[PDB]
Amino acid sequence: MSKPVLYYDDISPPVRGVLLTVAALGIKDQVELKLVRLFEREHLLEDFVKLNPLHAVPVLKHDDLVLTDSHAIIMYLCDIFGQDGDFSLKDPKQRARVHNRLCFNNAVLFQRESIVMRGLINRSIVTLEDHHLKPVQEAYDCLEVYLTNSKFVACDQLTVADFPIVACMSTVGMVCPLSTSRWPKTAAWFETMKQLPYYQQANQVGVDKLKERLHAVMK
Amino acid sequence: MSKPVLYYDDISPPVRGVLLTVAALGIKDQVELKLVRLFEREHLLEDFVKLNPLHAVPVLKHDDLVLTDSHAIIMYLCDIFGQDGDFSLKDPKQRARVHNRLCFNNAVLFQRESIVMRGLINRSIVTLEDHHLKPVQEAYDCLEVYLTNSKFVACDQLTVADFPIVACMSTVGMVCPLSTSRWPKTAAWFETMKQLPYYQQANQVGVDKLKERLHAVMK
Ligand SMILES: N[C@@H](CCC(=O)N[C@@H](CS)C(=O)NCC(=O)O)C(=O)O
Ligand SMILES: N[C@@H](CCC(=O)N[C@@H](CS)C(=O)NCC(=O)O)C(=O)O
Ligand SMILES: [Ca+2]
Ligand SMILES: [Ca+2]
Ligand SMILES: [Ca+2]
Ligand SMILES: [Ca+2]
Ligand SMILES: [Ca+2]
Ligand SMILES: [Ca+2]
Repeated sequence: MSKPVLYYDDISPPVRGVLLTVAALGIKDQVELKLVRLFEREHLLEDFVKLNPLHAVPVLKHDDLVLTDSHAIIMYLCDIFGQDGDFSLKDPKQRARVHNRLCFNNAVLFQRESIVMRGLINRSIVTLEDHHLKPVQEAYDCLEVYLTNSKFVACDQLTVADFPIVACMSTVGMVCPLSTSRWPKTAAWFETMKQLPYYQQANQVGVDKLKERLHAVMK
Repeated sequence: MSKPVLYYDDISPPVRGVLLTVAALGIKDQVELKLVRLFEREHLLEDFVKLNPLHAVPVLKHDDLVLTDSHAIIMYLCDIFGQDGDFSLKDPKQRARVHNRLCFNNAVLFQRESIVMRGLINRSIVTLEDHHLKPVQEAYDCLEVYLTNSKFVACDQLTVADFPIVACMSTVGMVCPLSTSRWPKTAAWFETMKQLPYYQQANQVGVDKLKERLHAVMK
């Protein structure tokens, strides 16, 4: 009927969490994309600020519904496209387990990694020291606990909560790489996620673009 | 049958978002409380760290389900206690609208206000300057847009998304008060929230405790 429109830039880990979800749900053909290029300041145009006063990506518009957080976009796409499949959130406890880990990404992992990555990119951080990376390492410690108790981040099956987290892990991993000695379950989970058939197009392309910008700033 | 247990300290805005939700849903007698006192470091005890490696409140345990983010706790309590009432999230678009504003609180308003409040309390900030408060004021600007387009934060009815946001607004308002000239819709919404019959017990008690600690540090 009516197709959701995803406003996006794939250098963003929040955006790539959604792109991974879209591919995993098999709904690439049901979700139209609209590029909003951050480095060219397209997120500050009047139309986009009216759509989202946070002037941030991703945004999903579906009819008159406007969602302005990747984690809300992901749960909504699950509800309307994934009810009868491997990513279903119909059961209340399963939905809460998944939402719990989405909150972990939004409020812990993404918050802490974004501080480091933005600071490096805007040159306010010119040398990474121990204090810069401790909050990220503490988030890795929590993730390692979760992946000791279940095979994937929210339960023993892959869920949509694995996607925002791997989008963040593949971003801050550029500056804070996983040690297999320190975080063995997280390192093995990360390698497993990288083997998903849609990982290259939905996540690695944007990671590669970010890595190029980081190398230039840091040289 | 089996009662959820809420691990809590009401000086915390995330906790008070849940306490407001519990009162609004009429389920105070269905949710057992377990005090975890932050100032006495009870959140660092081995049992609690095993329950939640983030060593933070609130936590909800319901049978074997352990939720470790106020926003996930609130949506879960809606699903299992509020399906047939004024706070229902059964409709997918309504659920997404509410979740969208929960994400705003968790990832924007709470993140920005907590930085300021924690910094004042640990004395790392000894004088509030313009740069300290600009991110909070930008969050107020977004809230004002939301409350121009709907009567409450997520739609024209009160929802559970109003509760985490008012818990934060009543905390950082101590140092960054709302101007009725700058944010008229937000100021009127805030006064309306303060008139809810459960606001005093569920939120003001904890705000009062925090205000006392702030005054002492800042004198
Ligand atoms: N919690 C939000 C975070 C969104 C966000 O911060 N997006 C960034 C890119 S990673 C952005 O568009 N920033 C633009 C700006 O800050 O002006 C989500 O998960 O969608
Ligand atoms: N996103 C979390 C935030 C929880 C949080 O940060 N709680 C604080 C109190 S406001 C805490 O318990 N901090 C203890 C610590 O940082 O060790 C939620 O909404 O539940
Ligand atoms: Ca198309
Ligand atoms: Ca161009
Ligand atoms: Ca225009
Ligand atoms: Ca009781
Ligand atoms: Ca005591
Ligand atoms: Ca013990």
